[PDB]
Amino acid sequence: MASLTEIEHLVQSVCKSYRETCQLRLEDLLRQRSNIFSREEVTGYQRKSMWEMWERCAHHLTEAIQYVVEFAKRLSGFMELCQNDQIVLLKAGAMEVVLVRMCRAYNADNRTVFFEGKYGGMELFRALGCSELISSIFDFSHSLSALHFSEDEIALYTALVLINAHRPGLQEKRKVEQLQYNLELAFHHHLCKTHRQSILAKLPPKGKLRSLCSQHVERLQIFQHLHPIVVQAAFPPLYKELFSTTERHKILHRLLQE
Ligand SMILES: O=C(O)[C@H]1CC[C@H](C(=O)N2CC[C@](c3ccc(C(F)(C(F)(F)F)C(F)(F)F)cc3)(S(=O)(=O)c3ccc(F)cc3)C2)CC1
Repeated sequence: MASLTEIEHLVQSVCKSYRETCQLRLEDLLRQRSNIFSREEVTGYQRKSMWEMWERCAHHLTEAIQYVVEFAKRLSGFMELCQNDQIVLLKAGAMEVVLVRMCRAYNADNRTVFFEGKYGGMELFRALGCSELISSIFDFSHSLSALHFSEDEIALYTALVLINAHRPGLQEKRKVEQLQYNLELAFHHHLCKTHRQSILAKLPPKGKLRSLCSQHVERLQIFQHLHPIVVQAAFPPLYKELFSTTERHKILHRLLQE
């Protein structure tokens, strides 16, 4: 299995799939760095209802997920996996891929993130009532900024975040293991060739991404208790499907069968 040329073709493939499926251009995110929210605009966001902020944030997250599904569809070997495994992998990895992709929209110089047209800090998200989660997200992006990833490095790393053979519920585990192995080789080969093997030890532990997702699900269940009809009426169906709590994932299935 997999010669050196198959691995080199894989590297170019994963990078191509990633470039093609990014919600935003890195070039445009970097140009907008100067475009920072005014204290009036900040006050505006801070004065918005909890449920309005959640609805806006669930919408922007659903947008990002949509592109991650597209990344998975274009990812070499993913469509060869059975529909159960496709759902298992996306249900668990899509948020994690979004969280990794997020660092590109994070400015480490100040401590701002690109949100709804301009750059703003933590204070922008005060109304959500989930300060701990917001702080965890900002630190996570901050720690990734330190590694100074290239677009190819994010491409190869997110491919692995998604193709994780240890996810509970995998039917054809061995099939995911061989796809994981080849993607790990592709990442490692590109790191070797570019003299960037050093970042491997510096990468965040698998426990840090797991906690962010767990926290998100925890905070969402609190919000759903206070405003359950906001969730029923104004939350994206794909968001409810992946986080509310072929079978119970009709939207994800339709997106895959396209
Ligand atoms: O594909 C790409 O090129 C990228 C993918 C990532 C995109 C991005 O930055 N994001 C996708 C939407 C973003 C996003 C991230 C996290 C969450 C939440 F967890 C919580 F709000 F709690 F943080 C929630 F669900 F609970 F509400 C919602 C939505 S956002 O722009 O709405 C944003 C929200 C909060 C931030 F603190 C920073 C940004 C982040 C930018 C474009």
